[PDB]
Amino acid sequence: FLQSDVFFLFLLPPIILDAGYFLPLRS
Repeated sequence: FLQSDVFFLFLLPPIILDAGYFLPLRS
């Protein structure tokens, strides 16, 4: 597929890090 930004899933999955941004550092 190709629609979910693409650039995001490109470099790295913004699941955990992009989850809380700062929360992931203490999740």
